[PDB]
Amino acid sequence: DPWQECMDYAVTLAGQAGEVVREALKNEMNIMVKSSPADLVTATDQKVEKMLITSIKEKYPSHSFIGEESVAAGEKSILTDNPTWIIDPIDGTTNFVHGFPFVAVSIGFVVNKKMEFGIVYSCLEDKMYTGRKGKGAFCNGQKLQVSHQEDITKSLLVTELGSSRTPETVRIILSNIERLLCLPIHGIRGVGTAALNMCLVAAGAADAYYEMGIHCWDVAGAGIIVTEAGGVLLDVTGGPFDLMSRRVIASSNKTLAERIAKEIQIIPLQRDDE
Amino acid sequence: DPWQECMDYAVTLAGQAGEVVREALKNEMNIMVKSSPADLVTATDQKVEKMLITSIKEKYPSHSFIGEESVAAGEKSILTDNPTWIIDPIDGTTNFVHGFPFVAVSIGFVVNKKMEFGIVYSCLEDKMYTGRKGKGAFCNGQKLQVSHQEDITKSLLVTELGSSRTPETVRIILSNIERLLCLPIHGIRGVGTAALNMCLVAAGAADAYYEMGIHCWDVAGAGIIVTEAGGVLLDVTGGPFDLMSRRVIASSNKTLAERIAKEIQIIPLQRDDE
Ligand SMILES: [Mg+2]
Ligand SMILES: [Mg+2]
Ligand SMILES: [Mg+2]
Ligand SMILES: [Mg+2]
Ligand SMILES: [Mg+2]
Ligand SMILES: [Mg+2]
Repeated sequence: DPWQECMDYAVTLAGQAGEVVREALKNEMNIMVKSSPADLVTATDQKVEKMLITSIKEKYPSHSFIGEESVAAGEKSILTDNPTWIIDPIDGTTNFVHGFPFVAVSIGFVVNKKMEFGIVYSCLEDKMYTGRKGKGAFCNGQKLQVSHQEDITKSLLVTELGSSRTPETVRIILSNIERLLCLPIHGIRGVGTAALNMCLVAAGAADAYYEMGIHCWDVAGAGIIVTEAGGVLLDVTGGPFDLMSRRVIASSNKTLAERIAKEIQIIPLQRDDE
Repeated sequence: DPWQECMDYAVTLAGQAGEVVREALKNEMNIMVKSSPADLVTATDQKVEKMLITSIKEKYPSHSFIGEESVAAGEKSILTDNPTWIIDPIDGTTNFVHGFPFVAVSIGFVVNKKMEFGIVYSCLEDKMYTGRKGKGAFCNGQKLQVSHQEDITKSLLVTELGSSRTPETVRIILSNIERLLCLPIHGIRGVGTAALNMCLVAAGAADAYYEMGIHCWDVAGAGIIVTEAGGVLLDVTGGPFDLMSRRVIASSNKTLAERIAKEIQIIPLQRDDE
């Protein structure tokens, strides 16, 4: 089972990356700015990504890579049918900078443009989330299952305010939150990382997650965990989920997903493939 | 040391209450609503409260009690100088109903209308947060310390959307978030409970917490944990913290607290002592 060997190797690697992250948390940081004042990167993000990609590439030199900080350093963000590793070295950089205890290493493996396996390591909780097509979803060995609430007025939803600080954009995000909150729903949550918000849905701790402004690396590892736990992915348009589209609804079921799509106003964004 | 004997006993009872909450997560729930369609209560909330008060009262029958569900049943919430136990049997009922893993038992002990000790047990995490005036703040025996960021534009703030579903109320809460978000700040977080949001600030995982709409039982146990970890409490008016006012800023430092107070709009609220 070649993909299982890939996965086993990558789980070990994610563990090693999380040790690096924990040690760095206790040292002084170099906090740099990317696309907005709220879009942060540290030297640890960059170091961990280099560690991960150079290791995996050395072992699997014919595979392809899409990494967040690699793309920031000029690599192209193209998804082909070739086995592709989609890496977020630190999902929740802002959390890392503050010691907010939801910081993930995320690794997605994609073949024929379909998610095959995903690894999301919650570094500060020591929780290893895994999933693989046809194999189940787990947290530290415990099988994961989504909840089953088809009534949005009894749902607990998850989302984030995003790194944008452009007033028009922030206004639509908050207007989407206002619309949903007043349907009414039970509440909105978030822990400040897309991967771990999705893992909370996978585990049955909330009913659905949505966000616009994410990238393929934020969601590729957690997407298969959600679906192997029994959930569904959709685009915010109602159509099929598209990994390169910057948009996601990750839901325990289709009824909830389709309803959320109906209430959300779409923001404009640069696709990861343009 | 009389109050230490009170505290040691109450930590044992908090542990017992947390085991009751964890066993209830398993079984069917009776979900009732209180002050709004999103203000939930279960039989477990009511059970735990009665367990706590009957037990503490037998040991300390001259002391006073203020409990969330007792007040909901018609009891008064009068704070006198008499040693007073202020109890939130389950802080985060919505989280409890959904399995969102931040659910707390909160006990505050107040003497001469001053916080003396506080106990906040994170049930699903097995994290016992404690604090006593002149003794320090701890999580499972490890001393807590707030972080030190005096620049709000580099801050991570914590808050919640509230249980109100009244449009005019939700509009101000979201406007306050918009104002803060665009200062700009690094982000807003929350885990869906006042007491655990405050314990995250105590532990240095976020820079400050604010909310309007809370009650004395939401904050009495965590308040002393925040101040013994080196933080400060303030009213949103900039004045001293008032436990019965339905308003709180719990901050690592005074500079951030005062800036938050300057930026947000107050919502009118029925006091706990009116
Ligand atoms: Mg980033
Ligand atoms: Mg990242
Ligand atoms: Mg990310
Ligand atoms: Mg309540
Ligand atoms: Mg409560
Ligand atoms: Mg409460």
